Amino acid sequence: DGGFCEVCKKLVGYLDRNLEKNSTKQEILAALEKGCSFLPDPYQKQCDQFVAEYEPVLIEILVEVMDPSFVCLKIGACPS
Ligand SMILES: [Mg+2]
Ligand SMILES: [Mg+2]
Ligand SMILES: [Mg+2]
Repeated sequence: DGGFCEVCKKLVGYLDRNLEKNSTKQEILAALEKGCSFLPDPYQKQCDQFVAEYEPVLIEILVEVMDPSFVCLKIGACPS
């Protein structure tokens, strides 16, 4: 239903900017645990929920691609 689309693009964007493209799954899991704290406060709890719900698919995809619009489309967070 796209309810996490905007927060997905913001948190994957944080990672896209701040993680190397070469990153290990362990490196991405650690970044996912910290990423929501870097978003504006109104997104904080939504981002925590998003990351907990999508963590498995996020780790699988982010080792291959970190573009926010693509990642969020591919995992279903942004249905377009
Ligand atoms: Mg739901
Ligand atoms: Mg802040
Ligand atoms: Mg705070």
